[PDB]
Amino acid sequence: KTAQQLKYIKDSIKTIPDYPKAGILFRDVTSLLENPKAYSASIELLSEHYSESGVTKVVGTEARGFLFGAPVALALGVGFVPVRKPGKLPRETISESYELEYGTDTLEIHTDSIQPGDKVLVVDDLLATGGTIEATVKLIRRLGGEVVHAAFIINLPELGGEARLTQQGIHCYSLVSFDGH
Amino acid sequence: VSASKTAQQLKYIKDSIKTIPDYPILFRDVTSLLENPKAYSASIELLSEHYSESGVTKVVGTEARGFLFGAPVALALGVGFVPVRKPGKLPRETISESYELTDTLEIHTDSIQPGDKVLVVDDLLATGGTIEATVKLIRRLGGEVVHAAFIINLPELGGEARLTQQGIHCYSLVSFDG
Ligand code: NA
Ligand code: NA
Repeated sequence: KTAQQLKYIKDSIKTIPDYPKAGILFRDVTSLLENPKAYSASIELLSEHYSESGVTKVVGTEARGFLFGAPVALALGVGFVPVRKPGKLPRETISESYELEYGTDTLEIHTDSIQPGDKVLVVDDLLATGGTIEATVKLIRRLGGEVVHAAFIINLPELGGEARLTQQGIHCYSLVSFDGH
Repeated sequence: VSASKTAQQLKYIKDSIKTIPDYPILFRDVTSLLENPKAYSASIELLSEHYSESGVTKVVGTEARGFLFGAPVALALGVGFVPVRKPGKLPRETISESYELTDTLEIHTDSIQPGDKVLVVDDLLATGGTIEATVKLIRRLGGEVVHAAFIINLPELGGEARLTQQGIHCYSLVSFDG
């Protein structure tokens, strides 16, 4: 059943060749979002895996992360805290930076939404280089949150996200894995 | 369901949404609802009970706060969730529509199909420009939308009337005065 749900999940994700630019494969989770079965099972499986873990908040990073972290928060019956692109959160924020191809950008979190003692699970769609999750984890930790787990629908191991998270004291968990080739 | 439990839940949902002066306008901040598990599950439970008889086959939410309410409702109804996004983020074939500030929204063309009864779900009806565009995207692909659903309605900004003279039933959990 679990093994079968995973294959059903993996086949609902479409692979787009030469996106964004040529010789690059893109895994489109939106084909999963429109398959009611695959989408519920993905949230069931992420929830169940963290039932025994004592999580008090889930953090998801804008925007595809919203689609997995928020339903996981709902299933665990805990609060959801969003990490956002700059200038969207209205209350007091802190900021972290992360690298893009051509520059740098920032993520923000509300300072009142995390505090000492919170046990935080990060949920996201995609572990690629891991730069956004690294920035997200530093946000959570600067506010005294404890983060040991990050959960992903898709893992791209050839980009070495996993070991970069391990270096930062995060154990990663993922549903499916895809090759870069 | 009891109409008086319902009224109690709606009040608790309204009391958990915080208010911010002169950001960005009176800013109504839905992030306080998001971090309150009881207010948040209750807002999803309410929206989705409202539409469980309606024969919905798809839920559409707009990036990014729309994702936070539209996807859980999709999940609660057992139907597909379809995101309407900012430019350049959707990977398959898209069509595009314009709304003012001006910018575009996009949706995958293979995700709406004629026959679809689509509920749009969003966090907040302000001026209603995103929703106008989102309905056009859907209608152009042969979907029926008659139904748009909101946590928060801000009528003084005029959203509700702008939706009417486009074909659309508005439903909001709560509203506030400007
Ligand atoms: Na804090
Ligand atoms: Na179509």
